[PDB]
Amino acid sequence: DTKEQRILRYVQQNAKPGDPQSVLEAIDTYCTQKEWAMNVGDAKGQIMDAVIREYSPSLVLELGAYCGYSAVRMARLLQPGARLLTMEINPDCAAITQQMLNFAGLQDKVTILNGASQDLIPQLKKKYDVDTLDMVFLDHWKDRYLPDTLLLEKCGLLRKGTVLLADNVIVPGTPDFLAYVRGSSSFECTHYSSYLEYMKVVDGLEKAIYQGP
Ligand SMILES: Cc1nc(COc2cccc(Cl)c2)sc1-c1ccn[nH]1
Repeated sequence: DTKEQRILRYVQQNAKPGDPQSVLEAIDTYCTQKEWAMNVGDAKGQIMDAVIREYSPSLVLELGAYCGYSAVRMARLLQPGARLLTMEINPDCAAITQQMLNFAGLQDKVTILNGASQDLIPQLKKKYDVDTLDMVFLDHWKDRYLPDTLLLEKCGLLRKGTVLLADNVIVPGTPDFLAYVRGSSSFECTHYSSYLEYMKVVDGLEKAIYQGP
């Protein structure tokens, strides 16, 4: 069985149905006590939460779902009528994430898209009825942060004010991405330091607000 299936069983056995907070605490507990996961963090969590609250986005795109932790985290803070589109390359993780969202009661706010970001991004306008995105959360393969940012721009999916939030930009690391957004007059960047408790290393997230062409 997969790590994601194990985390879901722990959630089903320990968390309270329909309670996103309880689902997040269960996942935090499992990952701290039993099996580490890169996408889970409570302190990376507070940073994500603060950004969602500040910008109250109506349409969020997430790259990388995994067990669905970050989808639960964001979707619980979205307003009635707001939508999260989350893209996941692995069909098993896509299935776990749907089950996690159903358990949390957040199914009505989230659409899971199965496939690779570079295949799905150019389809968002025609197939999924997107005009522009209010926010994008980058948490997929690190080597794809920069090409996918350039693709989102090129496909006309970013508007002036669209918030990009990129996780793990220090470890594993994303130096081409950071150089591009911090150097470009098309972006306004803020860095958020984030400690990785298990490995005992400083990481971070980058917030990059698109300014238009
Ligand atoms: C949503 C997504 N798109 C990705 C990039 O897709 C591909 C697929 C084949 C080759 C290349 Cl370079 C890229 S990785 C990925 C991901 C990570 C974890 N969950 N989801």
